[PDB]
Parts: sequence; structure tokens; C-alpha cells
Amino acid sequence: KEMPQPKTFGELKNLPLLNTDKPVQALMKIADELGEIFKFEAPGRVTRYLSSQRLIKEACDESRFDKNLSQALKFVRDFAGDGLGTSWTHEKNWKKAHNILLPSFSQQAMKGYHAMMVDIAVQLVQKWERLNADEHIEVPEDMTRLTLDTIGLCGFNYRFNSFYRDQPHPFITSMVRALDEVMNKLQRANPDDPAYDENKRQFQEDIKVMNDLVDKIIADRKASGEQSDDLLTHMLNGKDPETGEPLDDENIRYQIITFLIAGHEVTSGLLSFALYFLVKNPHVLQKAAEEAARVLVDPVPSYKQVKQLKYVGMVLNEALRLWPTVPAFSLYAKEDTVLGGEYPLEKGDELMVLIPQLHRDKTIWGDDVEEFRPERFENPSAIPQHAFKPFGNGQRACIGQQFALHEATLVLGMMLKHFDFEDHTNYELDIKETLTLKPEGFVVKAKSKKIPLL
Ligand code: HEM
Ligand SMILES: O=C(CCCCCn1ccnc1)N[C@@H](Cc1ccccc1)C(=O)O
Repeated sequence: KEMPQPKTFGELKNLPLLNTDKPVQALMKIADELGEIFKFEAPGRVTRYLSSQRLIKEACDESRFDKNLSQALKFVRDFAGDGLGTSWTHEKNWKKAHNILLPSFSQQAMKGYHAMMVDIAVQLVQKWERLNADEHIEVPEDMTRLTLDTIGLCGFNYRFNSFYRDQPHPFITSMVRALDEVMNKLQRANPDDPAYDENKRQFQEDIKVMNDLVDKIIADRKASGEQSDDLLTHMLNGKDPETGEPLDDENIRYQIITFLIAGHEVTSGLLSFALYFLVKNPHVLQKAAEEAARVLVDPVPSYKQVKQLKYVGMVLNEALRLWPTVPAFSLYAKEDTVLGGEYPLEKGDELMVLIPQLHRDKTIWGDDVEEFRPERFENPSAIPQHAFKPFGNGQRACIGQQFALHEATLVLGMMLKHFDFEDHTNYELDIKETLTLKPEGFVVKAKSKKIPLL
């Protein structure tokens, strides 16, 4: 079968289709029009966007396909280096860092992070407890303060103190401006236009800032000798069982940058979308708040209580089904192969997995794909293989998945225990796109149930 292709623009092929405020949503619309696979071409590039579980289940076969660096990741690699997210599987530093960091990211390690996560979550609750009568909450903003601070504290024992400020941290200013430049660079029809020399000069300056600040964090920890139980201690003291080698300081810096990207708006997006869906679905909100009250019987949650917030976990997975905050990942064929018995691929050919569209496959989820129903996730064995991929695939899947879900379950549980929520503006969903997704302008009012934290 010959796969369809969206409209073209002469020699620019499909590239101008990405010069839009909401490229992921544009690609979802194309998938709606063209179906489970379509070719997408740009100058010097060819990829194929997959949206059906039928094909994506084959793409997820690790003997046939390996992680590819998308153009976005190639550009992000300019400041994330050979960190875990931007390295090829065959690079020595991927497997080394993977082996070293897996024990830092397990459920067991979460027991060690829990008290630091609680510290930040309590700050979020206290902020909302202290709002005045008809003030409102800026949801993505506050969730990002929470997520950033949490990775800062658990990552390298650093307090961004985001609840004490409006202006971002200098590192964050440069990181967000660098990520903004990556997105802009994906949209440029002639990236060599001298009109972009200023953007390129700024990009290099923002990389220098990120490197200087993180290199000083590591140098300071090496100069103090302190043994905080955080990711940076683990990276300074860990050795790869395979090679017997530790990570070098350059690669530790890339890992820290990579975690700060992931733990910023990528993770806060999940909380923001989950709270949006809860306030738009009052019976689901009631059910989740009933669980929060039943389980969280102490002034602050224990690790074990967070694990018992089963329905809250289902809420989070159903938010990840509809709006996964890493909306695509790329793959390449390790050898010649045929997809779905119909689409021949040559070794090296690349694929894009359009996750939001996969999660709307009616053959998997039924006709109600657009409704918010956490009960879909009662039983993981009832979900077909590779139908749900918000954390990627295989050995290249999200190392941070337990971290993200634990911190999100904790704070969402605490939010539900301590407040009743009002959608006071009847907020109309507007998904702002960077390299991640957020409900721009989403606001709520939170009325305290007056349950103390002491
Ligand atoms: C809801 C929040 C998150 C989501 C939806 C998410 C999703 C993903 C996805 C889809 C990938 C695969 C990317 C690809 O195949 O190109 C990935 C990889 C990765 N993520 Fe996350 N992530 C989240 C939070 C985090 C956090 C909190 C961390 C660390 C603090 C993290 C660290 C990483 C790393 C290191 C990788 C690369 C793993 C490897 O390839 O060895 N992520 N994530
Ligand atoms: O794959 C991606 C990158 C996804 C993010 C990967 C992880 N991460 C997050 C922040 N840093 C890196 N994005 C899609 C959609 C898109 C197209 C053009 C412009 C923007 C977004 C694509 O490239 O097809």
C-alpha cells in the first residue's frame, strides 16, 4: 500500500505545515484526515507519522526498531549533550548512565525522595490556604513551581524557592529560551537566513549559562564533600557494573540539565491537565476526592498512602492518555522490514509515534475516546499491547516515570483532600505548545476544607 501524504508547498514539501502555533494539534488533525500512517517530507528529511495501535505495536518491537533522535532532540542535544534523553542507544554513555541511574529512579528510591516531595507539596497547599476570598489560582504556573522545586530538591539538594518568587531562576530563563529557540528552529523554512544570527548568538549564550551554573553546582558538591541522598550524590559515587566506570563531570552536567527539562513543564503539564479534567468532570472529581479523604488520614501523606491512591493514579493515566506531555518519539528501522504487512521499510527509515493520536484509537478504547474516564485503567491486562505509551518504549522508556507519577499522585491527593475546586471562568481549553503541552490560562478557585497540616 502507498501511504498518504498531507498537502505540499513545492520544494519546501510539508515543512510549512509545522510553521504553526500548535504543530502537534496540526499533526493530529492530519492524522484524522489521512489515517493511521502518513508520509511527512521536508528538505533533506523523510519520516512517517504513526497513529494506530496496529502499527505502533510493531514499531515498539525493539528487535526491529531503535530510538531515533528527532530533529527536536538533535537540537536539544546541543545543550543536553549525551545525557540519557539525547544519546543514541549505541553511545557508550547511554548504557553507562542507564545502568548507574536505574537504582536512583525505582520505587525503592522513591521512599527516599518522599520527604523532600512532601516538603514542596506542603508549600503548594499552604499557598492556596493563604489566598484571599475571591482570589484565584493560575494552575500551570503553580504546578510548574511545584515540579521544578521538587526536581531541584531531589535532584541536587537545591531549593529553587519558586513559591517565593515571580521572576524565574537565571538557569530557567536560559533553559526556556533555549527550548523556545529549538521550537522556532524546527519551523524555519530557510534556517540559514542571516535574520536568525541574533537568535543563534542568544542560543549560544543560553547554553553557556546553563553549563556554567550546572558545572558550579557539581564543583561545589565535590568541594564540600556532603553526602545528600540525591541524584547528584548517586552520580558522583556510582559505578557502571558493566564497564566498572563512573560518569565524568561533563556527562553529569548533561544529566542534570536533562532532568531539569523533564521535571519542569513536562511534568507540571500532567498535573495541570489532570486538574482540568477533574473540574470538567465533577463525578470523577468527587470519586477521587472520596479516595483522598479515605486514604490520607494523617496530616501529611506517607509513602505507603501515596501507593494506595489507586483512583488518583488512574486519573493521572487518563490525563496522560488524552494529553501526553511528551507528544511524540522517533524510531528507526534496524533492518529492512514490513509494517502491518503493507508498508515496506528499508534499514534506516525513520518513524514518528504521534502519541495523542494513538491514545484516540477507537478500535482500542471504544467510541468514547474523547471522554475522561479513569476506569479505563482499572486493569492493565485489559489494555492491548502498546496501546498506551505516554512514557515511551522499551529500554529507551522514561527513566523518570515512577518519579513523575509519585510526585503527581502525592500533590494531587493532597489538593483533593484539602480543597473544593471551582471552574469559576468556565475555562475553554487552549493548549499552548512548546516542546511540551499545557492548558494556557487555566484558572480555578480553591475553597479550603479547613483541614490542618499539623
Ligand atoms: C509526566 C511526566 C513525563 C513524561 C510524560 C515523560 C515521558 C517520556 C518519554 C515519552 C520519553 C521517551 C522519549 C523518546 O523516546 O525520545 C522519556 C524519556 C526520558 N525521560 Fe521522561 N517523562 C516525564 C517526566 C520525567 C522526569 C520527572 C524525569 C526525570 C526527573 C524524566 C527523565 C527522562 C529520561 C532520562 C529519559 C530518557 C531515558 C533513556 O532514554 O534512557 N522524565 N520520558
Ligand atoms: O517530537 C517532538 C519532540 C517532543 C519532545 C521530546 C522531549 N523533550 C521535551 C523537551 N525537550 C525535549 N515534537 C513533534 C511535534 C512538533 C513539531 C514541530 C515543532 C514542535 C513540535 C515533532 O517533532 O514531530
